[PDB]
Amino acid sequence: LSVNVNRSVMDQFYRYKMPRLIAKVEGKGNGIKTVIVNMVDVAKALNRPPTYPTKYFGCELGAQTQFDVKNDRYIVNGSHEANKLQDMLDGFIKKFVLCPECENPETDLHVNPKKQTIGNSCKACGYRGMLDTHHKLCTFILKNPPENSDSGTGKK
Repeated sequence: LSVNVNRSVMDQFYRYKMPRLIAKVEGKGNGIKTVIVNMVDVAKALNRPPTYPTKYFGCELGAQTQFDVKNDRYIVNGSHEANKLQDMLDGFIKKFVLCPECENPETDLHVNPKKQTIGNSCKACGYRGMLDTHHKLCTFILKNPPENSDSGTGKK
């Protein structure tokens, strides 16, 4: 490796982007807190800031959260690396992705606004059924009902 770090840049930047989660460790709070400077950028670029669900994640690291309004910077007690945040958040998705029939092949999930429920289909055995199992991340996502009708296939 005889070039620049390119840690903050490297993609060709032409049309496709990948908002990865970046975590930074600081020496403040009880002696070590995690500060996410990309949580608002990634959340704002795809939706709102997960300041509400920030408490659940803190419960896992034994730490809670911290918010700055005059600063717009939010920190979570405890120091963790970006790769670590994916492991815990990944366990949440594991609750439904690993279905008792398609816990391997990539499956899709379709939520119907008429029945107010999430469907789950796997392209490996036809599974295609319901997505929920129990009070799990399925409800958080179910809060975003899609939009469809009886005709007009095409618009995105």
